[PDB]
This record gives sequence, C-alpha cells and structure tokens, in this order.
Amino acid sequence: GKTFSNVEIFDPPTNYRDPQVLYARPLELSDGTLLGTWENYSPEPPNVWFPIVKSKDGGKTWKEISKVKDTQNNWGLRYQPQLYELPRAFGKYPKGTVLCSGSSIPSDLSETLIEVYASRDKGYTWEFVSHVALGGEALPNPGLTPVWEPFLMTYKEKLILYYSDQRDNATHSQKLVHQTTTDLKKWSKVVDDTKYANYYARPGMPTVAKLPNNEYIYVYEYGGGPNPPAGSDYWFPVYYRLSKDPQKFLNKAHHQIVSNDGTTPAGSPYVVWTPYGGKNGTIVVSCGTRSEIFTNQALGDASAWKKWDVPQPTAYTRSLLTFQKDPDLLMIMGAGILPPAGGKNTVSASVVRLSEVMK
Ligand SMILES: OC[C@@H]1O[C@@H](OC[C@@H]2NC[C@H](O)[C@H]2O)[C@H](O)[C@H]1O
Ligand SMILES: [Mn+2]
Ligand SMILES: [Mn+2]
Ligand SMILES: [Mn+2]
Ligand SMILES: [Mn+2]
Ligand SMILES: [Mn+2]
Repeated sequence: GKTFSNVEIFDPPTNYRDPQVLYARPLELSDGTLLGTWENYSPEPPNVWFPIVKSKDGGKTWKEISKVKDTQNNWGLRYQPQLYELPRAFGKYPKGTVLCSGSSIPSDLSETLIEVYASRDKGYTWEFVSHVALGGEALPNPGLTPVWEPFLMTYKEKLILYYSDQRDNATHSQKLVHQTTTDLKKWSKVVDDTKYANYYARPGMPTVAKLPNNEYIYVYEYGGGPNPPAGSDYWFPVYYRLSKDPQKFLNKAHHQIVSNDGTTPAGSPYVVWTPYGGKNGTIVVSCGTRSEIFTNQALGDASAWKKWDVPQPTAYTRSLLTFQKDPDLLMIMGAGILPPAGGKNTVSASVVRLSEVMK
C-alpha cells in the first residue's frame, strides 16, 4: 500500500531551541524519490542549516542525506526553506537540478536574505547560486523591513520567486511580491503581486498552483482581512486570486475561501493541484489553524470549496504534495506549531487518497 498516517520524519534533540522544528516542505523528484526539509533550530554554533531527508518508498521511511549550509554570510540558513525541481534548464542549471531557497539570517535576527542553493546530484551536495532579496530585521512587526517565505514556480521561459516583503514600510506593513530570472543569477526588478491600501494589512505566505484551463491560482493569508471572528480585532483568512499570467496577480479580484458549511480557513496556507477528480482536477488547500483539507473541483469557483478530515494534525504552514504516478495520492507534511511549542514539535507526514478522503 501507498497510504499511511502520522509517520515521524524527525524528532529533535530536546535541547533544540523553541520551536525546535517548524516549516516542513516536501519535493518529488522525476525519479520518484522524495526529499524533505524544515527549519532546524539547533544550538549555535555551528550556524543553523536546512536538513535534507530522502525517502525511496513514497514517504514510509526517511534518512538524512545532506545539509544545505550558508557558505556566504557566516549567518546560517534559518527560516522558510522551499524545495523545487527544475522542469527545464535555466542557464547552466539543467532540468532536474534541485533548488533549495530560504532565508539566511544572523542569530540576532538583524537582517533577512533570501538565497537560492542548487543540487546537481539529486540532493546529496549543494552549491550557492545567488542572492535574491535582502531585507531588514526578522520580526513580523510593522515598520521593519524584512523579506520572507520564498516560493518557486516556472512560467514559460522564466523562473518566478514569490515572497513576502516589508520593505515598502511607509505604505504597507507587508505586501506580496516576486522577482524573475532566466539564468538563476540575475533577478528582475521587484513586481508587486498583492497589496492593500490599509497600511496595517499584512498579506503573506504566497503559494501557487497551475490549473488545467491555463490559469493559475495564487493563495495567501490576508492579514487584516475583513470580518475577524468574535473576540478578535485582526485575523489571517485564506484568500486567493486567479490569473492566466502568474506575473499579474496584482490586478485580479480576490476571493476568500469559505467551504459549503461556512468554515473560514485562516493562516499559513499551502495550495496544490492534482489531475485527480475529473476534467478540472482538484485544487487542494491546507491552512495552519485547522486539520482539514479544502478542495475545489470547479477551477476556483468561490461557491465550490469543500472541507474534508484527514489524519495529519494541524501545523503552521502545513504543506502538500501530489504524486506524479498516482494523482489520487496526497502527502500532507508538517513540523508543528509556532512557538511556544513546549518541546513537542516533530516533523511528520501522512499520505491519503482523495478517492477515500472525499466522501
Ligand atoms: O518561519 C519562522 C517564522 O517567521 C516569522 O514570521 C514571518 C511572518 N509570517 C507571516 C508573514 O507573511 C510574515 O511576516 C516568525 O517570527 C517566525 O516564527
Ligand atoms: Mn524520539
Ligand atoms: Mn520530541
Ligand atoms: Mn515530477
Ligand atoms: Mn473536522
Ligand atoms: Mn484503500
């Protein structure tokens, strides 16, 4: 069988710094290998690194094969890792190169620097490729200037790196932006993806999926979004936008995700699309405050979101992966909750079938 529930990937040493682990990310390579990583809050020195685990049995068993280290700044690779496999060449990096992007940050949290590292051997070694975006102090506070949370996706001849940006600090507490590259070395001018006139709004945490009608869905948490629930003055509801050109989300209408029973997912979302489920396939969304998955088999029609229980627990920026050879299979991967985590975070995953979950 290919399904499983709550398989532990990593349990941190107990002296790791709260939250110990956070921010799990998976990747399927073209050969069917899975890689995984997370924020690893080790005692420093040595400077923090992103661990790389590998599974050859679809996620049932794992072992660490390498570490992505900061070779440039003597700071560490600290926050918000993201794994991605090149589907075509970009300059001297061929199809099948594995990228790991993430934020290099000194221990004192005084600066943020989104980096790209690359592996030419399917995750065993790593090379620094380029600096993408420099920002200020790594606290999510209005008026500071950090950058955060890279997400990578190819569009035609460009590679796009989407992220969260506090550098327009007199006009937007945070906004969402991207840069593009054709050689992985030279990055374009910053392009705005989503921003709000209310200074205190904090759209954040962008992920993107391609739909079979040639549109793309862009998903984010809308910090400061309307209608906070009772006893809250500020919340992070999951919103999305749809676009044929994934460089042009800024001008598209926004949509809150609300399931048929009225459930309003909030926090640190993650989107994928699978061909499973008919001609429109199935859009699958997780959020970081509930355990259910949210699905849409109507190309993002705002009236068509459904909610389903799964065995994997609630986690901050819980992530998703669809399997190339069986679109019915869905991996759900997490690394626990925001600090204070009480020593209890672990990295774990489940693999479910949508054909079974969606009843
Ligand atoms: O990943 C570690 C985490 O990052 C910091 O939060 C960043 C904010 N998350 C939502 C917004 O998009 C961004 O400002 C936090 O301090 C750490 O725990
Ligand atoms: Mn243990
Ligand atoms: Mn433990
Ligand atoms: Mn593949
Ligand atoms: Mn439920
Ligand atoms: Mn079964």
